[PDB]
Amino acid sequence: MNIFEMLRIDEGLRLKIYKDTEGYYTIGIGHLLTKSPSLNAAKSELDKAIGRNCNGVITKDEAEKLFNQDVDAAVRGILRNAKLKPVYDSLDAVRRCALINMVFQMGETGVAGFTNSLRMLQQKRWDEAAVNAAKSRWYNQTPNRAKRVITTFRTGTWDAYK
Ligand SMILES: [Cl-]
Ligand SMILES: [Cl-]
Repeated sequence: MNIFEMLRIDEGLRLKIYKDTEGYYTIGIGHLLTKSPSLNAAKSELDKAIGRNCNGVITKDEAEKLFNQDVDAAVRGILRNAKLKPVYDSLDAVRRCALINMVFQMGETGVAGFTNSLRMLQQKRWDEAAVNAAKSRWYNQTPNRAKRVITTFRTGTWDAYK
């Protein structure tokens, strides 16, 4: 298991524009296109992302390209954020993947708001971190996914994805 496979499991793969859990236009492997309720807008942003007139549909290849860009961007975002970096560098490989997942889902800012859990993770207080993180809108809104990521932080293993 790696970051790609993990996110591919949590986000799925859809070749046509669809709405995510929050109702936002998305495509591919969890690639948010726009928060706007306008489908046209979504179509616009998609073409601009791909570089061609897609008419709301892309190929697998194209979905994977977006995914590579998105993961790269997520990691780079972590390293550039003064609140996230230290945490990330303190972790082992597996747990780092859990942190990337959260950032991919919620954005850096969103993750950066988990102050207390981040501190706990930095202190390697696994269980405490797991219980604090569950007290969130994130956990209540997408609990199965959140449970998988939380378990990952908790154990440092991929058991939740097997
Ligand atoms: Cl809560
Ligand atoms: Cl979920």
